[PDB]
Amino acid sequence: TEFKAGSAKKGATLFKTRCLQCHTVEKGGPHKVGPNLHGIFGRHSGQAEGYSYTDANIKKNVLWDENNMSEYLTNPKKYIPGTKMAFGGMKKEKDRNDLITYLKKATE
Ligand code: HEC
Repeated sequence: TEFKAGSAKKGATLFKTRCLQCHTVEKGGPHKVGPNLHGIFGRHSGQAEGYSYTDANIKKNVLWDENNMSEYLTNPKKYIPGTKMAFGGMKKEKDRNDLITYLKKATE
């Protein structure tokens, strides 16, 4: 309801510049500092196997959807206190609409 589709292309580049240092999105891509994100939409938090999540992420048990994700990306630490995801956040909803739009396509 509060997530509007943006530019997948724009979102692709946001990812490269803000998420690529610690994550992969491809099916068969490895975990790095952060878990590979393929198929994240529809799954709950802390369920990628072979990855050592914090107690926080796990217990938060977030069901990932375009909407939740938006709030998460605004300020991960405020959303999941104790998370070791060291990203400050994405304040512009347009920047977030663009990235989730990319994510929504590339992690499927
Ligand atoms: C390293 C400096 C990171 C950057 C940059 C980004 N993320 Fe990340 N993320 C990182 C870690 C170590 C973890 C695991 C957290 C824990 O507490 O165990 C995460 C987690 C996520 C999640 C949750 C995944 C789950 O399976 O529940 C998501 C949805 C996620 N990361 C997405 C993501 C995006 C889109 C980013 C770019 C804007 C990004 N993160 C940055 C480490 C790092």
